[PDB]
Amino acid sequence: SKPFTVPILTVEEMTNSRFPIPLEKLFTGPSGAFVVQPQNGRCTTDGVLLGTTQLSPVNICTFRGDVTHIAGTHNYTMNLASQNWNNYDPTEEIPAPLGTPDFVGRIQGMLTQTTRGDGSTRGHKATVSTGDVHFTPKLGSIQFNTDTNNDFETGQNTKFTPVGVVQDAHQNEPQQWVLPSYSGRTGHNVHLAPAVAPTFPGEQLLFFRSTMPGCSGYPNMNLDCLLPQEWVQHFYQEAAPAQSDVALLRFVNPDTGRVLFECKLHKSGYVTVAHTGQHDLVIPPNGYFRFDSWVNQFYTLAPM
Amino acid sequence: SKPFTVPILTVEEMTNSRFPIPLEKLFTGPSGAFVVQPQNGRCTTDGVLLGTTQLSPVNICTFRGDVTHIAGTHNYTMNLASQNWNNYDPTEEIPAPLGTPDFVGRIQGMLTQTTRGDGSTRGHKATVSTGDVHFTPKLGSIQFNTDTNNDFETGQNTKFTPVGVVQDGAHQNEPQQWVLPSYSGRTGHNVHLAPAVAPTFPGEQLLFFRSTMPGCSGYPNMNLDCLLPQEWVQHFYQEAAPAQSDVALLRFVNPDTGRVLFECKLHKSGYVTVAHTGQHDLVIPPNGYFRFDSWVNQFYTLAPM
Ligand SMILES: C[C@@H]1O[C@@H](O[C@@H]2[C@@H](O[C@H]3O[C@H](CO)[C@H](O)[C@H](O)[C@H]3O)[C@@H](O)[C@@H](CO)O[C@@H]2O)[C@@H](O)[C@H](O)[C@@H]1O
Ligand SMILES: C[C@@H]1O[C@@H](O[C@@H]2[C@@H](O[C@H]3O[C@H](CO)[C@H](O)[C@H](O)[C@H]3O)[C@@H](O)[C@@H](CO)O[C@@H]2O)[C@@H](O)[C@H](O)[C@@H]1O
Repeated sequence: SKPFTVPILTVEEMTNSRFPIPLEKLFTGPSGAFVVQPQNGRCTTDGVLLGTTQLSPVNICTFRGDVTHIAGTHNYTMNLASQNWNNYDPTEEIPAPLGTPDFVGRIQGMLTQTTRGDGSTRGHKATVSTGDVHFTPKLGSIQFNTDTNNDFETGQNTKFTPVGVVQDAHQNEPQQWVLPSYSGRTGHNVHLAPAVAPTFPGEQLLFFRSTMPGCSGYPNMNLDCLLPQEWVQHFYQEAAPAQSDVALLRFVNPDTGRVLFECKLHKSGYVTVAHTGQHDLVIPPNGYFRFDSWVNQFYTLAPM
Repeated sequence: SKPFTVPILTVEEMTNSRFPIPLEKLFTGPSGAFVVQPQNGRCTTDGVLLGTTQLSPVNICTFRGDVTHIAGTHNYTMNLASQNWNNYDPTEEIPAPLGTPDFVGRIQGMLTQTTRGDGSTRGHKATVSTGDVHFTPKLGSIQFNTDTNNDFETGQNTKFTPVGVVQDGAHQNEPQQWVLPSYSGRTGHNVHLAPAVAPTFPGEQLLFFRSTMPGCSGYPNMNLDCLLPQEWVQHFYQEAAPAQSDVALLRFVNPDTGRVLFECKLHKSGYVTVAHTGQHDLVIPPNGYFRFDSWVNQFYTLAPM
């Protein structure tokens, strides 16, 4: 039976699975005051993708499709295509197109477009507000606010590349743990990856944390994912069968050979540590995770 | 001795190692008429990174540092930090900071900045022209043209996120993906490059992993070919499997029929060749993937592609 493994990449060598930016650090904190239900970076240890999770680190929070100008505004409606430009299908049993942002906030980036005939191209700063009434990606359309009211053409391939977040009380947006309504006010979310929470006394989620670029105002730029994108890619390929519900990982300093801490990688795809309170883990930059064994549901971790 | 493998990700499931975008297809063509010497997406099969290649798919063509306004213009000088905000050391024997663009062209994206003190933020459209005299990343500084003349502060962490390429003149004449920038500008010559690559077996051509860069203005050449998917770079770096010869034979397989579409040579020094003459967009099943089959000697003749 094929042995389970995690990548030996260090934290700084890996990518956030909820936004296309590098991981910076490990963070643990209490999460009782909210619902932890991200839809990107969701994958089982035996390699089944969940929620809106797809395999590309650079297609996260991107959109593709065609655009139509909204008269008398600087806004454009995008009718979504799939990430490979064929028709988008709302009957596929996912919450939204794969890689759709999984938090409420205003994401700024650029809309770019190519005219098929002559290869002319154009690019404009654009912002999508995932909390607004027009954010209905599951229905196949979303709205952008842009810096132009006339440059974009109809019936031409258009891409949104995310860059960062904006805010207009400080750090009151984005809300990284609030899911958008993928069908807007017209419906409720469907086929979600489940909420996650520690269930063992003294345990907290371990988050893989990045700082999103801010493009305006005073945004909350903290972004926590449950699994590095490289781990999603790894499990997807390996598809190693899980021999219990909990994989024991040791975080190791490869120079000293010493274990810094141990943690539980849950089969359904998230990590817990034995700690209480908010804490930025102190780790050597060469540190990495090592799978050591499958353990039962009642395994007591050495305290972090 | 640890068995060599390549990832089983399909072409469309992988990332270009020369720009932060998905792979779209496989392309082969003659390359005798130019120098194929990209510096990103360069890695040996036993996992040694070469040129400016680093591990992050999202740090390719990104820059980090602090900026200074150039008075009376919309331009800024960036003093480069390393990708983890450490000092960049120009005496390090690499061509340029890891992830530096390895083509001459105008790259458009956004410059973003956070004021440490109060967490105030700002973001502006910006372009870096890697062929310009002020593009000297090996010296630790580059220049951006931006949409602002006053918003960016000094002494604050500033990041450039690449989006696409622009062209300014003859159509599709820029960027020039096979022309390396002069990393030290007019002040010095490029050093410590990953070697130029070329087929050395009769009837062989390089196999390219191809993407289409977003275009942001004008009529750019948006074709971007890399020698290795970023996921292969990551895979070899981790595995560090010893090469048992200079050439690994790969078969590209249709996992449904189990049938081989073509075979190719993955050279130990990190690039792929196929037996074909002429420009050709490979036609492949979307679920097709590469499979390492054996190390072969220097005299192995590939089946025609
Ligand atoms: C906190 C503040 O965020 C950003 O400023 C925006 C404003 O952006 C506009 O004005 C600013 C400064 O006046 C700047 O000229 C920018 O190019 C321009 O778009 C504006 O959107 C208001 C809304 O009324 O919100 C903020 O004040 C940023 O530019 C600043 O540097 C600063 O971080
Ligand atoms: C081929 C052309 O490329 C882009 O236009 C640019 C120009 O961009 C400027 O003008 C356009 C109006 O066409 C637009 O207002 C844009 O915001 C502005 O920056 C300009 O850079 C010239 C240089 O002289 O080159 C191109 O004409 C694109 O916007 C067009 O749609 C078209 O594809």
